Amino acid sequence: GRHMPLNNYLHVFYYSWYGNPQFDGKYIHWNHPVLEHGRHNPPDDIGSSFYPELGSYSSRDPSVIETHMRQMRSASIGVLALSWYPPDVNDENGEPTDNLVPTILDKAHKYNLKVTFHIEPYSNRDDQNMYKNVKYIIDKYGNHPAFYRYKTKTGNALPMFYVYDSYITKPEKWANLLTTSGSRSIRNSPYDGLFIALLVEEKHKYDILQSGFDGIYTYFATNGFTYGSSHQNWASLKLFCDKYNLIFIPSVGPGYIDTSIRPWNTQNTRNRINGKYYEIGLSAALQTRPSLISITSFNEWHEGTQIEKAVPKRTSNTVYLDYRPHKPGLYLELTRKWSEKYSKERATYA
Ligand code: NI
Repeated sequence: GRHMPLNNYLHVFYYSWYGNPQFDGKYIHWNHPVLEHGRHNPPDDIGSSFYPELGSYSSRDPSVIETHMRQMRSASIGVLALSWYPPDVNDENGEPTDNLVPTILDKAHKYNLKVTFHIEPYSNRDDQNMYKNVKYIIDKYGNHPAFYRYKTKTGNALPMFYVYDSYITKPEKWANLLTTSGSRSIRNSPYDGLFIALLVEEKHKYDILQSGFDGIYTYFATNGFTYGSSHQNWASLKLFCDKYNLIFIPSVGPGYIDTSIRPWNTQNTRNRINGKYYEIGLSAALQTRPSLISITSFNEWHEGTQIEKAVPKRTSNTVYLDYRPHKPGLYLELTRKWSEKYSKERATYA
């Protein structure tokens, strides 16, 4: 772009699992029926610490999706990594979110954005059904003009898959799918792609290599929650990734708070302090000179990691956190500033 340049190397983690009565005949993923002790239910008493400018919205409302794409466009975010479960599983307490992918791709395309996939730890996820599911994703969505591909050092452009909780499956199983020799190898097929493992522990570095993964990411917004999410380890991981031609993708967040659904977890709470926590993380990511940067999150409201517009709100039961004294778009604007800084700086790397 020009006065709105889209950073194609900036990815944001995006969730399509919210529902309300209007569009889904019910409230879905806005509170948690884990607190009977209800007079604590939407649209007023959502479980999230912050309150969305769009209300207790529906991910399938196309005006919502539009708005989301406008907001991501204003942050200069080129790519959303969409949370994905397969359409053939038990997991989702609702209608399968794979149903929305085609709309999300269309709306994404209006605004010149791209969609990549963030594969959730669905039930019995293993190498075998991952093969089926990777095929499904590429067959169904791979030719859509908004489908994301990343250009390798070669020039060869590939689909990307962030695999959340990748450590759950053993390296010998990953290797069946992700090494050339593997019995179910996607290598050199039209199903090939760049698979990015979620690194939690230092130990995982070596497992990840062994497995045949093409990159690593860190996910968690709380600096210090894991070895991977701790900024002080990022230089070291970057070094390791460069040594072995892995794509290092640090994940930066604006803060963290989930005490609504986990009252005991105040240790992992990180106050936003008017954007400074965000800027500290962004800064530490840029310092590694990374090939990509990921943002946790566009709209993970339950973990309090969202950059999506939030508004002040008080009810009889709840006073929500908010972005005062700044505007609901504070994090979109901070993201734009740091995106531009990242475009400029990246153009100078090897
Ligand atoms: Ni313009």
